Amino acid sequence: CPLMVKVLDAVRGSPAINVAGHVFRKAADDTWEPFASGKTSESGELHGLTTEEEFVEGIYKVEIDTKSYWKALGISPFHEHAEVVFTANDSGPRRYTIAALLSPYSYSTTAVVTNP
Amino acid sequence: CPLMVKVLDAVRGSPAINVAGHVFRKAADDTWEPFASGKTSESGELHGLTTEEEFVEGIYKVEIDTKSYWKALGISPFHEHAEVVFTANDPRRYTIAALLSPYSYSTTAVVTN
Amino acid sequence: CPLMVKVLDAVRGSPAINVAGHVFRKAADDTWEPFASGKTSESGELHGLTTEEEFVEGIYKVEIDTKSYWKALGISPFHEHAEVVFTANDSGPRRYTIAALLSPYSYSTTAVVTNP
Amino acid sequence: CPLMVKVLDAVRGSPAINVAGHVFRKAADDTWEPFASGKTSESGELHGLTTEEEFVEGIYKVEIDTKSYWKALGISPFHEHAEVVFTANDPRRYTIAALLSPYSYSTTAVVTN
Ligand SMILES: [Mg+2]
Ligand SMILES: [Mg+2]
Ligand SMILES: [Mg+2]
Ligand SMILES: [Mg+2]
Repeated sequence: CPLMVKVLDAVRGSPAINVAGHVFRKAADDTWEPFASGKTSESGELHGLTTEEEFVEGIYKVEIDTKSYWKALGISPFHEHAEVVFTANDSGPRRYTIAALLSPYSYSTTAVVTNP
Repeated sequence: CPLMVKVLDAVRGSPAINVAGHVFRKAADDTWEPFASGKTSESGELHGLTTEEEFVEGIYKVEIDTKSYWKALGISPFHEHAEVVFTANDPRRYTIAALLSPYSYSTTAVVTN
Repeated sequence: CPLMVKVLDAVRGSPAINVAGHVFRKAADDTWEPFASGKTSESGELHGLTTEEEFVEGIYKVEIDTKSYWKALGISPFHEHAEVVFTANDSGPRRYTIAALLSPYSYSTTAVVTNP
Repeated sequence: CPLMVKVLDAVRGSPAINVAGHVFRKAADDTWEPFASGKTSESGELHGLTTEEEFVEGIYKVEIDTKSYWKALGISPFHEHAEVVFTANDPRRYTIAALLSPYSYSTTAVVTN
């Protein structure tokens, strides 16, 4: 799949399981249209969000519901979510892994971009 | 000022200077209304964004224009921007720190009294 | 394998390929004894460093030669290396993934620890 | 002072207070010789570690006792400590920033003139 999301929990040293992720694509009228969504697996991965044919050029937003994740663990975190906004496939189709590392008051996000 | 932003450059090991940051407050219709903005200083800071009286409880978004920063340095970046969305909750000072790399960023909140 | 190392390059958005990694284990006389070493693959992973039987309890150090990595890319980085020091298998055998995210003047390291 | 250390806590969103930090300088026989140490302040900083005259070129190691910090908070940590090893190279001020989580840490150098 050309778009995968991987989420890790920096407090427990584990995948972040059952984290909701929502993908949006910017429309011609500048609004965020829903594109795909899912939940992280026991491996912290969100697989199968899209296909090569559907994942056209565009500006995409991945919104990870980190607040609900921490709250279910008893923690009141700082952020409402972690959101990653990027232009995709501008120079041809690529494969994107969005990795997020979560702490209650901090997160990091990194992209690994590869050419199929 | 109850809200400060500090931006660092992980490639050059320096403050990220002249980066635009925009602050928005969520409105009743769930749209983002402009609240404050500025350009980071020589020390990578956005100062004077708001006041105690203005910075009431609510959901705020800080957008840092990282793409224009990397484009100025001649380095191809991944993100359009770095976004930090949080609820302000009543004394608390909020420092939003952002550490920038072309294909990665981290953001941390230091909330003090 | 109970000990894997994964290294990512935050400048290029890619695995960090051909990075040397050296593992040491603290000896009874408090010195760092060599334990294993290797180089990251095209996937940025260092596989096969040890075995379940050999990876006993102890204090381990993973030293990743980040300086040579950046230098070969034309960059003079801040750090001599990234080194991760931890107690392993204190409550029974575990599987450890040491992930490192590299920038010229910054690195992050995270451990994902799982129970087989 | 040409060398400052700042430590932040990513779980509580605060400076990491009362964290011990030790600075070592590599000796000719490749051993680590103690150079300076302290405990972080209320603001998470180690100040006054060295002077311009003392802080000559060489390889330095900063060891932050993160394990004792997390143990004080009652949180099981992964690392024995956070270690930052670097060559000081001739005006430059070095700020070593460390962002701590129980199973993760990041360190960044801000080098300014
Ligand atoms: Mg085109
Ligand atoms: Mg209230
Ligand atoms: Mg025992
Ligand atoms: Mg010289």
